[PDB]
Amino acid sequence: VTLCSPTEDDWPGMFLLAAASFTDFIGPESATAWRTLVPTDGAVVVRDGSEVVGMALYMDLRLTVPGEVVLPTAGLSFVAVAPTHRRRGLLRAMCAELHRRIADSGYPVAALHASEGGIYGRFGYGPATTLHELTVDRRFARFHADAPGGGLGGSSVRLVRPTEHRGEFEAIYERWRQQVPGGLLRPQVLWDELLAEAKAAPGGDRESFALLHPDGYALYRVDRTDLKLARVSELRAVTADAHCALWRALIGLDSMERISIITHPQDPLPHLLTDTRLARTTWRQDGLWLRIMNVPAALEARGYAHEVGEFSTVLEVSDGGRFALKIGDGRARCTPTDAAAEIEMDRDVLGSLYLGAHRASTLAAANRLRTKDSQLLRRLDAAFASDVPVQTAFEF
Amino acid sequence: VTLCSPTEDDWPGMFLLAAASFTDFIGPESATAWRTLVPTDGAVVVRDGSEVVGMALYMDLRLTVPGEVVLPTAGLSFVAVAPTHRRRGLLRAMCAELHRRIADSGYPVAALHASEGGIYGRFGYGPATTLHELTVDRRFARFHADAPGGGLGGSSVRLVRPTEHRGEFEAIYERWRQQVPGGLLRPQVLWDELLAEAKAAPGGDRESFALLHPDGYALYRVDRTDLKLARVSELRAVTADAHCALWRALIGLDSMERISIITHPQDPLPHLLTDTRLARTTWRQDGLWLRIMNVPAALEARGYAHEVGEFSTVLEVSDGGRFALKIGDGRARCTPTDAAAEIEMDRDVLGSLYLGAHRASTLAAANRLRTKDSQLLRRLDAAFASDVPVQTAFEF
Amino acid sequence: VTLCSPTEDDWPGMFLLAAASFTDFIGPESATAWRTLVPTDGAVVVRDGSEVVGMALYMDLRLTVPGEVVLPTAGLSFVAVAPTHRRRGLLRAMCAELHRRIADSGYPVAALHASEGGIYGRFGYGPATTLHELTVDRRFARFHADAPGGGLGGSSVRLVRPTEHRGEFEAIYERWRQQVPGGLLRPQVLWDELLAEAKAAPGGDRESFALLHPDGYALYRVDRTDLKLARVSELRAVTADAHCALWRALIGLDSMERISIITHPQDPLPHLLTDTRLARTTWRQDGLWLRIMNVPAALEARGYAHEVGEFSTVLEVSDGGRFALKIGDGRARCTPTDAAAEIEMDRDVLGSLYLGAHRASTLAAANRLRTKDSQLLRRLDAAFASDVPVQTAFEF
Amino acid sequence: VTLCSPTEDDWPGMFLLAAASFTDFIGPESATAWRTLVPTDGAVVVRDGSEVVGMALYMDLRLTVPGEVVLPTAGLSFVAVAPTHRRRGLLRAMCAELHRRIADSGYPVAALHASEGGIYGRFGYGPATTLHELTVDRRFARFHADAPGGGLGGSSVRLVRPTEHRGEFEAIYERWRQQVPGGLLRPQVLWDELLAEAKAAPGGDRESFALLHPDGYALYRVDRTDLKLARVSELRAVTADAHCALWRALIGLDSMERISIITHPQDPLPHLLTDTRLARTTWRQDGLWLRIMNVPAALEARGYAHEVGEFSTVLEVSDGGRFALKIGDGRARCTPTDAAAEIEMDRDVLGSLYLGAHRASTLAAANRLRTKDSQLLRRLDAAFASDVPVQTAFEF
Ligand SMILES: NCc1cccc(OCc2ccc(Cl)cc2)c1
Ligand SMILES: NCc1cccc(OCc2ccc(Cl)cc2)c1
Ligand SMILES: NCc1cccc(OCc2ccc(Cl)cc2)c1
Ligand SMILES: NCc1cccc(OCc2ccc(Cl)cc2)c1
Repeated sequence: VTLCSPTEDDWPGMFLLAAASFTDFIGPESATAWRTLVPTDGAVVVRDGSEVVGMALYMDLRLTVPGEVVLPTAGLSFVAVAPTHRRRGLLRAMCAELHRRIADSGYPVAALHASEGGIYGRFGYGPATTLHELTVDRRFARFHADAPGGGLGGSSVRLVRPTEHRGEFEAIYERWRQQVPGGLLRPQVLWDELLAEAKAAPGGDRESFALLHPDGYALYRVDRTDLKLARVSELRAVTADAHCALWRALIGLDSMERISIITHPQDPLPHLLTDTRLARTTWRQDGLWLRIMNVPAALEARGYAHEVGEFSTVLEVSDGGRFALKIGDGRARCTPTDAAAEIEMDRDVLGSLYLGAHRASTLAAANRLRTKDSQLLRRLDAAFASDVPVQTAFEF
Repeated sequence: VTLCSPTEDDWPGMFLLAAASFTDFIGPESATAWRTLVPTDGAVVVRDGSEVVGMALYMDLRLTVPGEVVLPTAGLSFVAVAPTHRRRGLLRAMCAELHRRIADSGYPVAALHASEGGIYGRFGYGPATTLHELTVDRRFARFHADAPGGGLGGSSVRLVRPTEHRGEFEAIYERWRQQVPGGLLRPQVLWDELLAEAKAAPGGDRESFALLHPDGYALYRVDRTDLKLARVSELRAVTADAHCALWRALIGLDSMERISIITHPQDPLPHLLTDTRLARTTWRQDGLWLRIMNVPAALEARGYAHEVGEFSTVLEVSDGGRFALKIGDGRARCTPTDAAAEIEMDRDVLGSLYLGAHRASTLAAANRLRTKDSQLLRRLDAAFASDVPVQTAFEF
Repeated sequence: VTLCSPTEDDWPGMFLLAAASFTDFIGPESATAWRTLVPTDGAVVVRDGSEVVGMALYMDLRLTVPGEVVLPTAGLSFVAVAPTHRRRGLLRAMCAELHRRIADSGYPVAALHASEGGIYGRFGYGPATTLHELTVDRRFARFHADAPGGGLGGSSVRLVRPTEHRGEFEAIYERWRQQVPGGLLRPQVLWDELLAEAKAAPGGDRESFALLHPDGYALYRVDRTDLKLARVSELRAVTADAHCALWRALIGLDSMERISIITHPQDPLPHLLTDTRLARTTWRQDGLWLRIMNVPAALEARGYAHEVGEFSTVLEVSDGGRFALKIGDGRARCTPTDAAAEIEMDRDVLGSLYLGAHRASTLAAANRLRTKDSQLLRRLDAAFASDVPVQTAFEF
Repeated sequence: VTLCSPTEDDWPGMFLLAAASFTDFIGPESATAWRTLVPTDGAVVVRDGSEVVGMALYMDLRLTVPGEVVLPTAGLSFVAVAPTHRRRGLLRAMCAELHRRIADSGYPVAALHASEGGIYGRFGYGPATTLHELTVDRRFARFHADAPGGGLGGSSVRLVRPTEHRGEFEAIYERWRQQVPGGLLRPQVLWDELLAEAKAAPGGDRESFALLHPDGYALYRVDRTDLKLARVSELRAVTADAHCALWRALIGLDSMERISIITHPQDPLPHLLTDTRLARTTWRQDGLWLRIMNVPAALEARGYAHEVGEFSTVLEVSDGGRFALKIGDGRARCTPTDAAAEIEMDRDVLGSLYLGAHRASTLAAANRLRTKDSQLLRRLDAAFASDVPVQTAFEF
């Protein structure tokens, strides 16, 4: 078993392992498009001699963190071990090599979407966003008197064919991803892929439509088997008015019984209706996972809540060093120290705090975060909270 | 149709309307026990002449709010309109009369559990706690290395018959309800009712067992139809160690496939496992609803986050007056003013903010809360947040 | 943690652990009746000091093995570890103590029914009978021209109330259990229990009826929820005519769509119909598990197939000694030797061969049985086969 | 209604009846390939005058029987009566004509797969193999310490694309079918068909993969609707090591919850796991059906168990003659006699005994086999048993 960067000849073998590992495998054509996001030396393979029994790679991404700061992010993807080669340490070896290359290349953070919840914790990835599925029984849904855009006169929303308004979707998404923690820059090849998936497939997905507002869009399709369910694949709204206008249009889909969307826990939709309970939480899961590669670069890069006064502490990450951490006026300074630790946690836990999806108090109650000072806990909770709620951009 | 306080002769008629209105109707014997919590003049009935076509009442409760402050609370319950008398304004008339008596009696807050999500908003009740069902597939569940009580030697938890340890359950619950926002004082008659429901019923619920720790208990029973599901009716833990010790015992129920509990969104259970995803969110609903009866008494009574600096604003409640609100050092002063409003909201919205379950920012994005100052929003969010996560005590 | 024989005072604590461990817990009254089958020193408990955190016991049973030989059998039952005390070696300690007492008392075999398939292998128990559920869609079922009892004139079968023909059921079962491998002697207290379970229970099982023939009976009841399914709890037939006559009567239950029974893989029922496929296998599971306590006493006690010629080999049981085994004229002699082993297997594997339910060839193909001689395999398969197919008597 | 051999002009009409009769109809292209296995005069049609209202044919196959003996076998297939022409005796007439041609041509046995269990018994076909579906919950599956290939170092199994290793699959299958009773020689055109079905179909089956060992292969695909189920279409292992190595690889499919396979009752898979119960029997059905065309040629052709001593009897087949049958040293002689019958049975029953899937004792208990001598029964059971368990090759 030898771990080396993959040659051009290995890609057919890598595509075979992919096809056998990923039931949602996007196909060799789509794989070749995402692969334009993989840098030179961004991929490893394990060869049994000979054939590919293991692979892993990272893509060059840009991730928005609290304070509207954009970090270079290594997005791990296409991770597979052959069913013939389990329990041989191949995933551990591939992750150690990519982490070395990611850290040497200067990335402050790595990120992934997890096939299972029990694998990536031990390599330092913490779940950092929360997927929340809402299903609305739109036959009962009535908008609250307070909800925006209840006035008479033309709708600001249009029903359109996605492929004919690419420019407008691109510009609205660019504005969205720069203002929301969890936002990811979407390159042209991923717009090519998204618009190609919006066509109907024989014996597959039905056609996608769009609802378009100057400051937001929704892409939706009727479910392939449940013909009374519309699934919203993506709703991106830059203003509260755009969000409300798009939901009025979706609740106007009078053919449907139910509208479902994978959104975030702080989605205001329920509060737009006279019955908040009509927006039912039907599913909840970890979304994006983060590994903080450089503790001080990551902690100094993001913005913090202005509402907490200046404080200083000492944070130890279990294998990531010990730092004097001073947070004031929305900014952190994070410098080496050998002074006694006031807070300890594993690296994964810092990833789970980093975008504001998990409270320090909640992690402390599980003993994943350790301090003897409950005032310091309250200050950490307040400082790491995100003013703009964390959202999940798109899977990779 | 006449609305009057019910006489002794009306209770059989009220029990008939109850039996026909509530499929979960607790029965005349249990009804007579809860009724010891109803004060003189705490009940109204509507008579068609003659017979009972409408009823409503409140109980004298004690509700813990952020800062460990206990408020006298009017708990509305036993609310029913006859199926013969819909759309005649009976619920509106009964709620106006009880609200008048509740306000004249000096209660700062009223509370209820809602049969439907669309009814109580218009009478000024806002959903103020969130029920979160977690289902654990305990066959995969392994505790994280960091989780407390992983050491060898005797368990601190005992499997017991609930009826033989009443005193210990009472003392642990009393400690729990005083330290948690949403806590309700549980009177002796409700302990009599709880321990009576823990016996098996022929063709009904199976026997309840308890897991007992010095600082917490869990009551559980096997589901009547799904024999591989244990339902935890109630887990009350005063320390993180008690919470972890009780979950180790519940995951030791090797006969079961699944353990379910109705808990709160900040339950640390997921963080205790190596796979956070095993603790699946299977259901989410409003729990306790609050109506703020006296805005200034309620706002001054609760404690606020110490992490936000002193600030002053003007809050208008749509039919509840306008107040100069100054929040500093964890305390509010809330005094009459005719100065221009900086924040407006309906009374229900204030109930939804009051225990920290809903962010002002989330309600503002739905236009349920209106201000032109985004800094004031951030300050309100931070100040109304609860250090101790809001929990739901018991339905009424 | 101390392991000791249980005192009279411990039984309430043992009944509490039982109630919490066994959803099918038969209740304190029934427990007290089965307990008349437990000998002095047949039970162990583990006390945390104080309270019962572990228990296990054996009953005195009589088990029929091939050749119509009846062995004294220790039937393990009522085995439970408290959910508070998992992963502390309590089951291993309780099984070692009972096995010591069972071996010192002179039992050649122990037996149990397994709550799960992965626990008892490591203590030397092998699955030794196979439960096979057949479901017949009786609306299509027609008897083959060859099937016995197709003649005109009175039926030999009567529909009766079980409690009014106890004597006849007892005598037919006594004849059945002595002629079938897997048969268990059923004592009077277990007839008291069986006839008590045949009454309807409010919100529970419906009434049981019997079909009675001079040489067989069936006990059946309509399923509590599926009102078109009759479940046969027990069919005991001493002759092929009794078996066919009883199935003609069961297929005469014209109210039902389906008849189900838990039987054995060699049940001739399918061959009685013109469409063998109507007798559908809906479920298959291990039934009785055996631990051979004394290899030579067990191997010499049972009869062997007369169709295989005399042969000699050397059998090693992994921690059970090495024996010269000579099988001829349906009889084995099994004597100590230090000569080289020709066959090796763990003790559990010998239990799985002992009643003829599993072929040596099948176990050899899994490498659970090891020999270099394929002729010896064929001879072992032929010699351990049972002329009378193995059946499962009743759970304990 | 006239029964005649079909002309070239009739095939479109035969393809129309096929399309309307067989929901699994393989299509005209595939039909044309299987048709290369039909001899001149191997097909009959019934014409209403005019159009095809009935058809039936046989293919030239080679069937392995106990003793590794290969018989020429007439494989009936493509049997259909028009829904317009039921209850007119068309199937009986078509089967009598083909049976005449099959017997005159010199075939000792005919075979088929039955659409229903109640049709072919009366034409002399007995079910002769048993399909057994095992479903493994691979998330719990752990291999027993005794299981082969538990050592460290390279796997002997490779994940491959089926179409790129045709030669290796062909050679492994050829070795398998010659050593296993029920094996069928697979001609080149059926390899062309098998490899064509391994490609993904739009709105149809997903892509098939292979696991390849020097001495075995498995072909599997993810189920089209249940994305956590892998279905093994075919596993052919010549050694126990190949069988164990392939199952280790299949249980390494970490994306799946369940692996299912249609195998035989003696599959050793359950015995490879620490929990035998994880390999659940989810379905059981007759597989291949046999009609013995020439009793003496069939009885003398197959090998018998060497473990039973020489014996002689007289067997009468109900319309198939009476024979002196002498079985000794694994060989039978079967000669005409008018001596009194000691064993009687219909022709279908002999087909059910012929490959060892059904015991004579089991058929005797249903009175499908009649003798007054229970010693002769035991000898027949032992002699007709197959050392190598009967498997089902492929449907036709
Ligand atoms: N989990 C489905 C999903 C969704 C989107 C992208 C995706 O693969 C990304 C990817 C594929 C191939 C390569 Cl070379 C690099 C990256 C998978
Ligand atoms: N929703 C079920 C439920 C649960 C607990 C109490 C309950 O009724 C409370 C109550 C009943 C009767 C009276 Cl006079 C006063 C109060 C209903
Ligand atoms: N698994 C259900 C079942 C069925 C029959 C008997 C049974 O317990 C047997 C038993 C119970 C109590 C005692 Cl002291 C001794 C033996 C359990
Ligand atoms: N039952 C499905 C199935 C599976 C495989 C073959 C098959 O038809 C075989 C066949 C088809 C056409 C002809 Cl001319 C001859 C033979 C049917």
